[PDB]
Amino acid sequence: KTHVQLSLPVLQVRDVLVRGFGDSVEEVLSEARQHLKDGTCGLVEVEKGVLPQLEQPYVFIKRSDAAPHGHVMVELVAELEGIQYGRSGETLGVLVPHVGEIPVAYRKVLLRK
Repeated sequence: KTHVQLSLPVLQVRDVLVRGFGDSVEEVLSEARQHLKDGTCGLVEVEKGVLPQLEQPYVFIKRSDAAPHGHVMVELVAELEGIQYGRSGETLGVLVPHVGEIPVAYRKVLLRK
């Protein structure tokens, strides 16, 4: 399927144990996609002071369209030293590995895979 319905656990930035997916744009996009498939991916909502507490390169989920079955259609865009790899809509949050942190909420997304 070109799209997959996922429910992403929303984590508080201070709870996150593994603060990124790796060391290159290509690795973080690769790892983010694997974790999204394996149900081991969390979402951090971006506000003032969040991104400096996480590790670059960043992986964002961004709105790709204006929402089947409650699921917002999203795609992945990476960022490293202020350059983004991908073009998409508004940021829903930054992806991180999920290793058992308790979420505050769930974000229903339809991921372009």
